[PDB]
Amino acid sequence: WVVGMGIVMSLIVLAIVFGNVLVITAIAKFERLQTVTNYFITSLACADLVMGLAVVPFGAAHILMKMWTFGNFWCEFWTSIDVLCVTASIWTLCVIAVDRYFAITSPFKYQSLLTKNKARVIILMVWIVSGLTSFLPIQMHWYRATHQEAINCYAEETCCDFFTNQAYAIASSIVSFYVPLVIMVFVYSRVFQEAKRQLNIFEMLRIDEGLRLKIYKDTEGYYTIGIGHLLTKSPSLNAAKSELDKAIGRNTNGVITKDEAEKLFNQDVDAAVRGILRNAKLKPVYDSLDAVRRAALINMVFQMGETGVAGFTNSLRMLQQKRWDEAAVNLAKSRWYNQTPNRAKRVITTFRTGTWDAYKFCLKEHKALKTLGIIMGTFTLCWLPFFIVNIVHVIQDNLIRKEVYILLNWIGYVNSGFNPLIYCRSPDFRIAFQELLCL
Ligand SMILES: CC(C)CCC[C@@H](C)[C@H]1CC[C@H]2[C@H]3CC=C4C[C@@H](O)CC[C@]4(C)[C@H]3CC[C@]12C
Ligand SMILES: CC(C)CCC[C@@H](C)[C@H]1CC[C@H]2[C@H]3CC=C4C[C@@H](O)CC[C@]4(C)[C@H]3CC[C@]12C
Ligand SMILES: CCCCCCCC/C=C/CCCCCCCC(=O)OC[C@@H](O)CO
Ligand SMILES: CCCCCCCC/C=C\CCCCCCCC(=O)OC[C@@H](O)CO
Ligand SMILES: Cc1ccc(OC[C@@H](O)[C@H](C)NC(C)C)c2c1CCC2
Repeated sequence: WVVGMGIVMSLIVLAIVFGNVLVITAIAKFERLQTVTNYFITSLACADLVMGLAVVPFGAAHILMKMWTFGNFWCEFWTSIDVLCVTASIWTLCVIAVDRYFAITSPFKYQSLLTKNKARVIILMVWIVSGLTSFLPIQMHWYRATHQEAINCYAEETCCDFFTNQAYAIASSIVSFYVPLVIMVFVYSRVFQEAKRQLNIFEMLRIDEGLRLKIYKDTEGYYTIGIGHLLTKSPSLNAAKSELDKAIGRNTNGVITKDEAEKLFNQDVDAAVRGILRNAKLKPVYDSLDAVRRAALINMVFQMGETGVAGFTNSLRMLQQKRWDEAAVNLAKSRWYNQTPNRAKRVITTFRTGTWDAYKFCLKEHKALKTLGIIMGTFTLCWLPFFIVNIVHVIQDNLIRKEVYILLNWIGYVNSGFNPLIYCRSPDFRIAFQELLCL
């Protein structure tokens, strides 16, 4: 039996040390990844590497030998490192949560206000103040119980069980774990409530149309560029480049920069907007509508044009009478729905509900924020049960088996391995692991 547990614990160390050295490396080697956010991810990663190299392995021998075969000085140091890694890991997570907040309520949506050099200072501090609070109590012995079982364990060098007093237990938990946890969950629930709130026409058309900086063919077969900017219906590729160079104002050779796709895009959206106000059949509907349904209208006119969207004679009349569901059935009865299936579905849903729900997590910068959520969410699942139990042991010390304590603690330990897997959501990371691994 015990041989079976050794493999598990051995396998587990390897994954933490493989997985995280890989994350640290990626970020260290590929400029594309050197960002404020991924600098904190490095801070997390290291926490886990120290967890995997210096904590988990000795925890593992502790169990199987049923004793502490490593001496007093280490035991003390081993426990202070253990605390350090969890303390630093929640505070980093919390600090990411606050960074993404200030980033998303700025007009530089999605970018950190922090510069790189400031990113490093925060991290140093988070580690120093984590370090002092994690090492001092343990070394200065402020953590020590005064009952017979505990004073006996402190003397025995083969004994290294985590006996502490309750003023240490409750204080440290709160300042080290509950405080930053509660702020993380609270602040980062607001980051989602903002991603959704600040969805607008531009991001919606960005999700629906995508982005291509070369010349390509839409489903009709016509020549398009940018965020769905149409150039010419004629099947002549030079006619495409003819209109492009015209539309930009330079020699282009069938290729354009992002600071030109965006300024074409903003003329196409203004074009669509002026079309709705110019056209008699559309204008009166558009004024009845709220901001979110108005976006759904502009989307349509982007795709078909004023003429075409005016043709939906029934659907428009209903929309104006706020009869959302009926009119959503008409728009399903359309050449439009048939040709482009998904785009239609998402647009109609917006008319239907008056909410951005169909574009939940569709934008790339929002998928980036979901991934960040999971890293947080998973910490909370993996460590919280243990930290509640550590606190329900202080109110009635006769209530939870040491076998339960060790299990729940090791769920903590096993959380260090999950962050790297979760990063294989990001393409930026998925490619970085690949070059590194030599796949
Ligand atoms: C294992 C125990 C005893 C000691 C480990 C703590 C120290 C040495 C480690 C853990 C995390 C580390 C790093 C985390 C990320 C940044 C990013 C980089 O661009 C500057 C270095 C910097 C700021 C590091 C500073 C040193 C650091 C704080
Ligand atoms: C007691 C045991 C577990 C020791 C563990 C120490 C390891 C994990 C620490 C000590 C110093 C650390 C860091 C030193 C400088 C930074 C610069 C940064 O931009 C990339 C990561 C990098 C290079 C870190 C990698 C992890 C690191 C090497
Ligand atoms: C449990 C199953 C999961 C897998 C466990 C496998 C075994 C453990 C590996 C040891 C850690 C160190 C290995 C990580 C080093 C990778 C990076 C490096 O080799 O990349 C070089 C680069 O400069 C080129 O582009
Ligand atoms: C990859 C992460 C780290 C891996 C590192 C693994 C090192 C150990 C090697 C195998 C067993 C050694 C041989 C066993 C020799 C004596 C066994 C003894 O009888 O064990 C008593 C005890 O376990 C009763 O409770
Ligand atoms: C601030 C803090 C940080 C981490 C904590 O537990 C980590 C857990 O691996 C413990 C150390 N392992 C024992 C079995 C030794 C705890 C605190 C407060 C007390 C419990």
